[PDB]
Amino acid sequence: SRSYPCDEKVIAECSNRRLQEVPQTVGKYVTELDLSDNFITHITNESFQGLQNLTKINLNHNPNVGLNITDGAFLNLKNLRELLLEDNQLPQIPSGLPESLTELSLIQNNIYNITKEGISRLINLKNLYLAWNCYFNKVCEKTNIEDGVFETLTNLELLSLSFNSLSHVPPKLPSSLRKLFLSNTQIKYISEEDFKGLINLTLLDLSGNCPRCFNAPFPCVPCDGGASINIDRFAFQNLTQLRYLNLSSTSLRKINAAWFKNMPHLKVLDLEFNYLVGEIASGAFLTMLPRLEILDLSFNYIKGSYPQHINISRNFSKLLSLRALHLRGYVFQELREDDFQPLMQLPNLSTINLGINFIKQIDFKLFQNFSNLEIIYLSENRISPLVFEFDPHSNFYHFTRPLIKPQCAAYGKALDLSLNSIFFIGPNQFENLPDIACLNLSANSNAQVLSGTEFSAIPHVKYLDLTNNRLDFDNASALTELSDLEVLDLSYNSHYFRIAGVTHHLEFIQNFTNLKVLNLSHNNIYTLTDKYNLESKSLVELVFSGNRLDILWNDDDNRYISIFKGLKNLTRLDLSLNRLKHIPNEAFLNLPASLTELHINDNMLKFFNWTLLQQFPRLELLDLRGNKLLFLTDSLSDFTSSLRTLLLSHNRISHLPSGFLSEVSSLKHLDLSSNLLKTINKSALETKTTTKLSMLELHGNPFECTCDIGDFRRWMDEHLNVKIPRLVDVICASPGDQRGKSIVSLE
Amino acid sequence: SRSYPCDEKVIAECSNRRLQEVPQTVGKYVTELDLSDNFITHITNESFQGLQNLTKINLNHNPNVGLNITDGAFLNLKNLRELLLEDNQLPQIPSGLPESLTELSLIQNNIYNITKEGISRLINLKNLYLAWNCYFNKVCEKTNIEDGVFETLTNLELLSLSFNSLSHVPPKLPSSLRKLFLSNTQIKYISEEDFKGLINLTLLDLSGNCPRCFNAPFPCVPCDGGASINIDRFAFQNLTQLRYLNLSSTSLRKINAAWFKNMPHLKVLDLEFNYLVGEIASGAFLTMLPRLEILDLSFNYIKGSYPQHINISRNFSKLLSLRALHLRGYVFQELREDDFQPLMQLPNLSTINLGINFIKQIDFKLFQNFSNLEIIYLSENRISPLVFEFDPHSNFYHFTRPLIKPQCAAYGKALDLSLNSIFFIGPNQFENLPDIACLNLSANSNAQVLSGTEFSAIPHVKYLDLTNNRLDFDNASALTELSDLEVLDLSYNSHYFRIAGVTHHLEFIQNFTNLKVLNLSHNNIYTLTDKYNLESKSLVELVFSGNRLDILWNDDDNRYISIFKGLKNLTRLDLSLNRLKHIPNEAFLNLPASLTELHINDNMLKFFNWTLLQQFPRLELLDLRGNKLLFLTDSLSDFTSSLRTLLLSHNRISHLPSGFLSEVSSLKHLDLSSNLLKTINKSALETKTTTKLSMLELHGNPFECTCDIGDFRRWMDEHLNVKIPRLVDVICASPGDQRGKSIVSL
Ligand SMILES: *[C@@H]1O[C@H](CO)[C@@H](O[C@@H]2O[C@H](CO)[C@@H](O[C@@H]3O[C@H](CO[C@H]4O[C@H](CO)[C@@H](O)[C@H](O)[C@@H]4O)[C@@H](O)[C@H](O[C@H]4O[C@H](CO)[C@@H](O)[C@H](O)[C@@H]4O)[C@@H]3O)[C@H](O)[C@H]2NC(C)=O)[C@H](O)[C@H]1NC(C)=O
Ligand SMILES: *[C@@H]1O[C@H](CO)[C@@H](O[C@@H]2O[C@H](CO)[C@@H](O[C@@H]3O[C@H](CO[C@H]4O[C@H](CO)[C@@H](O)[C@H](O)[C@@H]4O)[C@@H](O)[C@H](O[C@H]4O[C@H](CO)[C@@H](O)[C@H](O)[C@@H]4O)[C@@H]3O)[C@H](O)[C@H]2NC(C)=O)[C@H](O)[C@H]1NC(C)=O
Ligand SMILES: *[C@@H]1O[C@H](CO)[C@@H](O[C@@H]2O[C@H](CO)[C@@H](O[C@@H]3O[C@H](CO[C@H]4O[C@H](CO)[C@@H](O)[C@H](O)[C@@H]4O)[C@@H](O)[C@H](O[C@H]4O[C@H](CO)[C@@H](O)[C@H](O)[C@@H]4O)[C@@H]3O)[C@H](O)[C@H]2NC(C)=O)[C@H](O)[C@H]1NC(C)=O
Ligand SMILES: *[C@@H]1O[C@H](CO)[C@@H](O[C@@H]2O[C@H](CO)[C@@H](O[C@@H]3O[C@H](CO[C@H]4O[C@H](CO)[C@@H](O)[C@H](O)[C@@H]4O)[C@@H](O)[C@H](O[C@H]4O[C@H](CO)[C@@H](O)[C@H](O)[C@@H]4O)[C@@H]3O)[C@H](O)[C@H]2NC(C)=O)[C@H](O)[C@H]1NC(C)=O
Ligand SMILES: *[C@@H]1O[C@H](CO)[C@@H](O[C@@H]2O[C@H](CO)[C@@H](O[C@@H]3O[C@H](CO)[C@@H](O)[C@H](O)[C@@H]3O)[C@H](O)[C@H]2NC(C)=O)[C@H](O)[C@H]1NC(C)=O
Ligand SMILES: *[C@@H]1O[C@H](CO)[C@@H](O[C@@H]2O[C@H](CO)[C@@H](O)[C@H](O)[C@H]2NC(C)=O)[C@H](O)[C@H]1NC(C)=O
Ligand SMILES: CCCc1nc2c(N)nc3ccccc3c2s1
Ligand SMILES: CCCc1nc2c(N)nc3ccccc3c2s1
Ligand SMILES: *[C@@H]1O[C@H](CO)[C@@H](O)[C@H](O)[C@H]1NC(C)=O
Ligand SMILES: *[C@@H]1O[C@H](CO)[C@@H](O)[C@H](O)[C@H]1NC(C)=O
Ligand SMILES: *[C@@H]1O[C@H](CO)[C@@H](O)[C@H](O)[C@H]1NC(C)=O
Ligand SMILES: *[C@@H]1O[C@H](CO)[C@@H](O)[C@H](O)[C@H]1NC(C)=O
Ligand SMILES: *[C@@H]1O[C@H](CO)[C@@H](O)[C@H](O)[C@H]1NC(C)=O
Ligand SMILES: *[C@@H]1O[C@H](CO)[C@@H](O)[C@H](O)[C@H]1NC(C)=O
Repeated sequence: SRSYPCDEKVIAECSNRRLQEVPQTVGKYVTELDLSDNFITHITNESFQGLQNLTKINLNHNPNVGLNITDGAFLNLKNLRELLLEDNQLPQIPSGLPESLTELSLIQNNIYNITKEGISRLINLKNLYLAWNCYFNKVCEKTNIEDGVFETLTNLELLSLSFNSLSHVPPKLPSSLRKLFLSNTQIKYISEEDFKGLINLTLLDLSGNCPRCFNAPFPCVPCDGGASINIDRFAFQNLTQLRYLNLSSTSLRKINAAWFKNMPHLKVLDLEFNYLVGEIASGAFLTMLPRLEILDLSFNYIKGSYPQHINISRNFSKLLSLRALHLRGYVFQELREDDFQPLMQLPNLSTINLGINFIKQIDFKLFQNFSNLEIIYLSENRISPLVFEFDPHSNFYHFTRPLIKPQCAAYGKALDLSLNSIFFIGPNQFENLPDIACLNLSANSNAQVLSGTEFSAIPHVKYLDLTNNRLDFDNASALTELSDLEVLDLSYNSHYFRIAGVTHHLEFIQNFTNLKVLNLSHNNIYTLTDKYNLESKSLVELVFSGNRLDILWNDDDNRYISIFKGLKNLTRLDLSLNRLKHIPNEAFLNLPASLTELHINDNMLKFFNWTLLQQFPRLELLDLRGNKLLFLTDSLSDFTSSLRTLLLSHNRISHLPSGFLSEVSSLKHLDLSSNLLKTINKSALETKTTTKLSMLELHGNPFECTCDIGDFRRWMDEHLNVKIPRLVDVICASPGDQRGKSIVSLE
Repeated sequence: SRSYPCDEKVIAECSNRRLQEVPQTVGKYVTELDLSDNFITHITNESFQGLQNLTKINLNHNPNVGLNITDGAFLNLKNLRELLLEDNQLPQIPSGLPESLTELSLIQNNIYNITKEGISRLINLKNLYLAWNCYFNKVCEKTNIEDGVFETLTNLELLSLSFNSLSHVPPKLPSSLRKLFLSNTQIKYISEEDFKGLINLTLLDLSGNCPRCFNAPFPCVPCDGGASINIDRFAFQNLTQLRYLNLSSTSLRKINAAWFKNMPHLKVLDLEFNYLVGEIASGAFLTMLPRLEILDLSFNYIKGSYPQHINISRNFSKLLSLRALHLRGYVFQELREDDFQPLMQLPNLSTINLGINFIKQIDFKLFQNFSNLEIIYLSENRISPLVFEFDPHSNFYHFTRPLIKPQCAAYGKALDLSLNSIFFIGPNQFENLPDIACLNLSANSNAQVLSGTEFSAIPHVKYLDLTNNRLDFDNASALTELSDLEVLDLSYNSHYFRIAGVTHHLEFIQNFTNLKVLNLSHNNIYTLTDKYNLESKSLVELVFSGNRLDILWNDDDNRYISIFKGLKNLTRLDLSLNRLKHIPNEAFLNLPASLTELHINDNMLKFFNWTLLQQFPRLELLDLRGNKLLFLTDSLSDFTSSLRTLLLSHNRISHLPSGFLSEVSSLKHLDLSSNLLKTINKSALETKTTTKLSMLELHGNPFECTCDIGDFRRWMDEHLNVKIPRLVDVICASPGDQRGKSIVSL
C-alpha cells in the first residue's frame, strides 16, 4: 500500500504530521525514523512495538507547544544508535536507556540533574548534547553533575553542556574527548587541573563565561564587577591537539601568550565581545599562533569611544597562515594605509571583515598592497563619496552565512560597499582598486544618473548589485563601460520610476554582449521614455516582478505590447506581482519564443488563454500559482508537447476537465494544491497513452468524501508511480462525519 | 423580514451582489436603486416595472468583466431623473429614454454616434455625460454629432464630451451651458463663433488638444509638427462669466492676453504641460487676471534643459488675488531670494508648490519675505545639506489630494522637505525660516544621530514627520528641543534598529510634555540599550505595529514585560504585525490600565487569556482580527463591563459558547466574519437579558443549512435591530443543494 503516514524514501519521514501517537503503520525495513513536531504525549514499550533495523529515531518537539516516557521505553532495541529528544520538556534523563546509543541529544529540556542512573551504563556513547536546559530568565535550578558520571564513557568524543548553570568544569572527564562545549555555563575560574588529562581535545568552547553584557540582545549576567574570566596560565598546557578555541564574551582585557605555547595546531580563535583593544594594539599572543587560519576579534569596541583610526599591532605580521580576519564593531572613523601594514605580507589572507565600524573614510589603495585579498567586506559603515529565540544548533556569537553571495564571489575579487553612504559615484571613487569582479553597492541612497563613466576604473565587474537605491535612470549609456557584465541587480530602485513626469531610460540594457541575468524587481515600472522595449541579444533571465504590467499592458495602450520581444536569448521570465487581471493575447504572443520557464504567479489573473502555449515550443515550467483562475482547457495536449511542470496552486479551480491530467505526455509535475476541487473523476485521469507524470499535489482541497472519490482513491493505488506529497494534508471536508479524515483513511 | 438582496436604508444599495438580473424583492418606498457592478445582461420594459417610485438608477458596469437595452425599456418610468449607465459597452445611446431625465451618464461606452432620436426628446436634461467613448489606442470610430442635437436642450447646464474624437466643437450649443468639457477631443482650432453664444459658461475645458506628447504616460497624438492649439483672439469674447479655464497640454507657446480681456471673474487657470517657459518669464497675460486665485504652471520645462535659475516675470506681482501657485516640473538648479521677488507682495498667496524640479539648493530666508505662506511644498527635489487606469471622474493632469496631510497642516505653517537629500541636518539648516508648525523630513536618507540641537531654530514644530529615513537613535536628548511637539512619526527607520550590536535609545520620548501621537511602526524593534521601557505622562496613542514583540516578549526574557506600562495617559495602542503567537500573561497585564482601544490584529496569536480584560475597565474596542484564535470564553461578562466593539474576523472559531450574543451588556458591534462557524445553536442564544448588539458580522462563515440553522433564523426575525451586513455573502456551505445561497434564503 501507498506509504502512510510516513514518506519512506532507508528513512521514514513522519515530521510535523499532527500524529497523536507513534505510528503502528510504519514500514518493515524502515531504519531512520523521524517523529519530530508531532503531537505525541506518551511513549512506552508498546508504542514502539518492536522493530528490526531502526538505527535512528527523532522524537524532537513531541508534543508541539510535555512528553511522558515511562521507565524503560526504548529498552529492547540494541540497534538504536542515535536518539534525539530535544524540546520535550523532560524533567529528567529517561531511566532505562538502551546500551546501544552512540548519540543522545537532550537539548532544550528541563533536566537539572545528570546522574549515574541515567548515563554511566551508556558506555558506547560518542556524542552527548545536554545544552540549553537552564539559561537566561528561564525559571530553573543549578545543574548538578554527579561525580564520575562521564567517567564511565571511554568512547566519548563530543560533550556539550552549554547554556546550563555549572559553575565549574565537571571533574573526571574521559580522555577520549575531542570537542567540549562549556559555553555560557557561569564558570568563573579555569584551573590547571580542569582540562589537564584531555590530550585528544581538538575543540574547547568556554565562550560566554563572565560575559560582556553591555547592549546584550538577551538576559546577561556579568561576573562580579564585570570581571574577566580567570584562566590559569597552565590551563591549556596538555591541550596539544587543540584546533578550535572559543573565548567569545569572556570579558578578557588581556591574553596570556603562554596559553598558546603548547597549542601549535591552533586554527580558529574566537575572541569576540571582549575588551581587546589594548591587546589588538600590542598583543604578545599573536606571536604564538603560526598555524592560525581564522581570527575573530569582533565587537571589542570601547563603550562610547570613536577613535580616528584602528590600532593594529605589527605582531599580526606573524600569523603566517591567516586566511580570514574579522574585525567588526571595533568602531573607528577612518582606515589609512599604514594602519593595515602588518597584514599586507600575509600570503593566505583572502578575507577581511570590516562590517559595523561606522567608518567614514578609507584609502582604498591600501587593498592593492595586500598579498591576495578575495573578499573585502565593508558592509554597514559610514563611507561617503571619496574626497526559543536562538537556534541551539547554530553559532551564538556570529552568523555563519557567506559574507558575500556565492554567485557573486565565484566571479572573482569581491568588494562589498553595501549599507553605506556613497550617494554619488564620482570619477575617482574606484581608482587604485584591485581588479574587482563582484561589487556590492546596495543601500547607498544613490540618486545619481549613471552616465557610463562611473565604473571605468573597475571595467571588469562581472556581477553588480545596485539594489535598494534611488537611481534615476536618465541616460541610455548607463553602465555600458562594463563590457564583461554578466549579472545586474537593479531591484528596489522604484524612487524615480514611480514619477510619471520624470524621464526613464532602460536602453542601456542592449549594449552588453555578455549580460545573462537582469533583475528589475520591485521597481514599480509603469512608464518609459521614447523606448518601450527591452532589448538584448545575450540576456538569459529577466526578473520583472513587482512592477505594473497591469498598466504597461492596459487594453487601451499598445506601446508596450512588444516590451519583452527584443530579448531574443531569454529562457527565464518572472512576471509575478504585476497585479495582472488578464494578459492581452497579443502581449502574451509577444513573449520570447525561446522561453523555457515562465512565472506568472501571485497576480490577479481571472483569465488565461491556454491556446497561446502553441507559440512556445520550448516551454518547460509554467507557474500560475496564486491567482484567481477558474478555467482549465480540456485541450492541453493540443497546445504543448514541451510542458513539464505546471503549477496551479492557490487558484479557484473546482473542476478538472475530462481527459485533462494525463493527455500531456511531457507533464511530470502537476500542482493542484489549495484549490476548490470537490472530487476527481475517472474522466479526468485517463490515460490512453500512459502518463509521464511523476508528481501530483492535491493537498488543501475540500474533497467531498462519499463513494464518489472511490475512483480517485482507486487510481492512487493503481499508480504508485505518481507520488502525492503530504497525504496527511489531502483531506475530506465533507460530509460532517468524515471531516478531517485523510483521503487514504477512507473505507 | 430584512431586505434582500439589497441593503435598504430611502435608497437601496444592490451593488456588487452578483445579481443576475433586477430583483423583485426591492421595497416600494425605495427611491434610488444602485445596481452597479452586478452580472445583469438584459434590460427590458418589464425590468423595473414593479418600481414606479424610482428616481435614480445606477446600472454602472454591467455585467462585470455587454449590456442589452431594448428600445423604450426605461420609457414607462415617469419619475426617472438620474440614470447612470457607464462601462456597459453600449453601441448606441439607448432608444426611447424617458423625457423626465435630468442627469444621464453614458461615460465609457462604445457610442460613436450622437443623434436626435436618442437625445433631443429629453428637454429636462441638466447634466449629460458622454466622455471616454473613443480615446487612446482603443479601436473606435470618430464621433458623429448630428447638427443641432443639443439645440433643443434648453435646460442643459453641463455637457462633457471629453476623450472622444470631435475634430471641432459642435455648433448650435444651448445658452444654458455652465460647464463645457472638451478635453482630449482632437480639436485643432477654436474659431470666434464656437463659443459666441454661451454667456452663462462658468467653466471651459480645452485641455489635451494639440497635446505635448514627450514622456507622456498614455498613448499621445500631437498636432502636426507638435503645433500649438490655435485659438482665435476673439474666441472667448462673450465668456464674461468664466471662472475655470483648462488649457493644459495644448502645446501653448505664447498666450494671447486678449483672450482674458472679457473675463473679469477668472479664478482657476490650468496651464500645465505646455511650452510656456518663455511666457512665465515675460508674460503679458498676467496683467489680465486680478481675480485669479489658482494658477497651475506645472511641467512647462524645456526638454533637456537644467537652467541654474527659475525666471519669474515681475508681472506675477499683478495677480492680487492669487492663493496658490503650482510650479512643478520647471526643472531648475537653485532657488534665489531675488527669483521670487514678484511673488512676495501678494497678500493672499498661501501655497507655493515647487515639487519635482531637481532643485539642488534654496536660499531658505526668501520664504519669510512673502506676505503669508501657510504651505511651502518642496517635495521630490535634490535639496542637500545647507552650506480604470484613469478615473474618468477625476482630474487627468494632476492629483487633487491635499499637498500636506490635513492633520499636519492644521497645526500651522507647513514646510514639506520630503523626498529630498538632506542626509545630515546641520546647525544652520533651518535658519531664517518662518515659524514652522508642520515639518516633513520623510525619505531624506538621514543616517544621523539626533542630539537635541538640530531643530533649535524651529522649536515650535508641533507635527514632525521623520518617516523613511536611516535614523540612528544613539542619543537620549534627541528631538527634546521641540517642547510643543504633539505628533511624531518615526515609521520606517528600521535601518539601525535591526542591527543587534549597535546601541539604540528611545528614552527621549518621556521629555515631551505635549506628546499626543507617536508612530513607531515598521522599525523592526527587537532590542534596546539600558532603558527597556517607553514612558510618557502625555502620550494618547502609540502605534507599535511592524516590530518584533515576539522577540521582546520572548518567554526566556523578563526585560521588556513593562515596555508600555509607563505610558500613563495611553488610550489607543496598536500591536499589529508583531508576529505574536501569544502574549505572556504578565506582559498583557502590564499594558496601561487606561486603554480604551487595543489592536492586536494580524499577528499569529494561538491563545488569548480573556480573564485578563479585568484590568482594563476603560477598554472599549478590542481588535483581534487576522489571528489563529480558537477559544472564546463562555464567561466574558465577568471580565469586562466596558467592551463596545469586539473584532474577531479572520480567525478559527468553530463554536460560540453559551449565550455569547446576550453575554456582554456594553457590547454593540461583534465581528464574527471569516471564521469556521458552521452554526449558531440555541446555546449561543440562551440567556435572561436580551442582545444589545446593533451589529453582528457573520459573512464568510461555512454555514450548515440543514434544519438546525432554523433556530438562528428565528433569532434574526426576532431582532431586526441587529444589523447583519452583506447577507448575500453569509453563505451556506453544506449540504450541496443549498450551496452558494444566502442562509436567509432557505
Ligand atoms: C564557539 O566557537 C566554536 C567554533 O570553534 C563553535 O563550534 C561550532 O558550533 C556550531 C554550532 O553548534 C557547529 O555547527 C553545527 O555543526 C553540526 C555538526 O556538523 C558537522 O558534522 C556534520 C555531519 O552531520 C556535517 O554536516 C558538518 O559539515 C560538520 O562536519 C551540524 O549538524 C549543524 O548543522 C546546523 O545547520 C543545519 C542546516 O544547515 C541543520 O541540519 C542542523 O540541525 C544545524 O542547524 C551546525 O552546523 C560547529 O560544527 C562547531 N564547530 C566545530 C569545529 O565543531 C561554537 O558554536 C561557538 N560557541 C558558541 C556558543 O557560539
Ligand atoms: C534578482 O534576481 C535574481 C534572479 O536570477 C536573484 O539571484 C538569484 O537568486 C536565486 C535564489 O532565488 C538563485 O537561485 C538559487 O541558487 C541556489 C544556490 O545554487 C548554487 O549552489 C548550488 C549547490 O549548492 C548549485 O546547484 C547552483 O549551481 C549554484 O552554484 C540554489 O540552491 C537554489 O535552489 C533553490 O531552488 C531550487 C529550484 O530552483 C531548489 O532545487 C533548491 O532546493 C532551492 O530551494 C536556487 O536555484 C540564483 O542562483 C541567483 N542568481 C544569481 C545570478 O545570483 C536575486 O536574488 C534577485 N535579487 C533580489 C534582491 O531578490
Ligand atoms: C480641467 O480643469 C477643470 C478645472 O477647472 C477640471 O474640472 C473638474 O473636473 C473634475 C473631474 O471631473 C471635477 O471633479 C469632480 O466633481 C464632481 C462634482 O462634484 C460636485 O458635486 C459634489 C457633490 O454634489 C460637490 O461636493 C462638489 O463641490 C461639486 O459641486 C464629483 O462628484 C467628483 O467626485 C468623484 O470622485 C470623488 C473622489 O474620488 C468621489 O468622492 C465622488 O464620488 C466622485 O467619484 C469630482 O470631484 C471638478 O468638479 C471639475 N471642476 C469644476 C469646478 O467643475 C477638469 O477636470 C480639468 N480637465 C482634465 C481633463 O483634467
Ligand atoms: C503613524 O501613526 C499615525 C497615528 O495613527 C497615523 O496618522 C493617523 O492616520 C489615520 C488614518 O490611518 C488618521 O485617521 C483618519 O483621520 C481622518 C481625518 O478625520 C478628521 O476629520 C474628520 C472629518 O473631516 C473627523 O471626523 C475626524 O475627527 C478628524 O478631525 C478620518 O477621515 C478617518 O476616518 C475614516 O476612516 C476611519 C478608519 O481608519 C474610520 O474610523 C472613520 O469612520 C472613517 O471611515 C481616519 O480616522 C489619523 O487622524 C492620523 N492621525 C494623525 C495624528 O495624523 C500615521 O499615518 C502613521 N504613519 C504612517 C506612515 O502610517
Ligand atoms: C511627508 O511626505 C511624504 C512623501 O511625500 C508623504 O507621504 C505620502 O503621503 C501621501 C498621502 O497620504 C500618500 O499617498 C496616499 O496613498 C494612500 C495609500 O493607498 C491612498 O489611500 C491616498 O489616496 C494617497 O494618495 C503617498 O503614498 C505618500 N508617499 C510616500 C512615498 O510615502 C507624507 O504624507 C508627508 N507627511 C505629512 C505629515 O504630510
Ligand atoms: C549586497 O549587500 C546586501 C546588504 O548587505 C545583501 O543583502 C542581504 O542579502 C541576504 C541574502 O539575500 C539577506 O539575508 C539579507 O536580508 C540582505 N540584507 C539586507 C538587509 O538587505 C546582498 O545579498 C549583497 N549582494 C551580494 C551580491 O552579495
Ligand atoms: C521633469 C521633466 C523631465 C525630467 N526628468 C528628469 C530626470 N529623470 N532626471 C533629471 C536629473 C537632473 C536634471 C533634470 C532631470 C530631469 S528633467
Ligand atoms: C557598535 C558598538 C556600539 C555602538 N553603537 C553606535 C551607534 N548606534 N551609533 C554610532 C554612531 C557613530 C559612532 C559610533 C556609534 C556606535 S558604537
Ligand atoms: C597557504 O595556503 C595554501 C593552500 O591554500 C598552502 O599550500 C600554504 O602552505 C599556505 N601558506 C601558509 C603560510 O600557511
Ligand atoms: C549620458 O551622460 C553623459 C555625461 O553627462 C552625456 O555626455 C551623454 O550625452 C548622456 N547620454 C544621454 C542619453 O543623454
Ligand atoms: C545565449 O545564451 C547562452 C547562455 O548564456 C549563451 O551561451 C549564448 O552565448 C547566448 N547567445 C548570445 C547571442 O548572446
Ligand atoms: C547627545 O549628544 C549631545 C551633542 O550635543 C551630547 O552633548 C550629549 O552628551 C549626548 N547625550 C547622551 C547622553 O548621549
Ligand atoms: C492626557 O490626555 C489628554 C488628551 O486629550 C490630554 O488633554 C491631557 O493633557 C493628557 N494628560 C497629561 C498629563 O498630559
Ligand atoms: C490568565 O492569566 C492569569 C495569570 O495572571 C491566570 O490567573 C489565568 O489562569 C490565565 N488563564 C490561562 C488560560 O492561562
